Amino acid sequence: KVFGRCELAAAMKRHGLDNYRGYSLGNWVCAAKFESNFNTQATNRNTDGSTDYGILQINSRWWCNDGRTPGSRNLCNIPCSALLSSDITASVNCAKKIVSDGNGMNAWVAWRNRCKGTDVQAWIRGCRL
Repeated sequence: KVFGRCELAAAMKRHGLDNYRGYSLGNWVCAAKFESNFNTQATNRNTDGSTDYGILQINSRWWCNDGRTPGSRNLCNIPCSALLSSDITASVNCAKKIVSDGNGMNAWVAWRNRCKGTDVQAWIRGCRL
């Protein structure tokens, strides 16, 4: 599924991401925008054996298990295929874990480079929330 901007904001808000660990909703929408372009089926297969999965491009070394990545920790305790669903619940819960483990949103390279220090509120502006 390729989400719309306001549709993803609403779904992320229903999941409690607005101000989760001090990160406003716009930060989360912005991260998904430049990680996956709102595409729940996005994958990025890396040369190190790992793969980035889903709308927030969560990496398979630490966070999810795909059975083909060295050093697998599966800290979200899910198969990576769960991050490729049309519903974002599994990705949201794992993203919460990533931030909950003390990383912050800097863990997403797209957020650090394209959302950090920008008007992230623009990504939810005008939406029915």
